[PDB]
Amino acid sequence: AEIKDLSENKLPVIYMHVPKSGALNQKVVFYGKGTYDPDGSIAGYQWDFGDGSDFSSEQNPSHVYTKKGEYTVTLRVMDSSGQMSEKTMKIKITD
Ligand SMILES: [Ca+2]
Repeated sequence: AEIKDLSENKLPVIYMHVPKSGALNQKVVFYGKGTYDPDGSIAGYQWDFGDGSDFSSEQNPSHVYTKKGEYTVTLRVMDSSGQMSEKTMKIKITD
């Protein structure tokens, strides 16, 4: 069998569940569950909560937003070949 080039790698497919709404000062949970690599495995997650907080490396992070507003959440995922996909969602924080 010939060695297959890295350019043939299939990228990770992101499943990202961010609720449309959350409440000020209350824990919300986001889910990356189901994210998969069609020809390998998932090697890492990176969530940006959109509020200046440290990013999370968790699959399914909890977070508290401490001001009302709309936040863009970005999830980047790396597969077992070191290659990446990204998705975004918006959450609106109200009282
Ligand atoms: Ca792959």
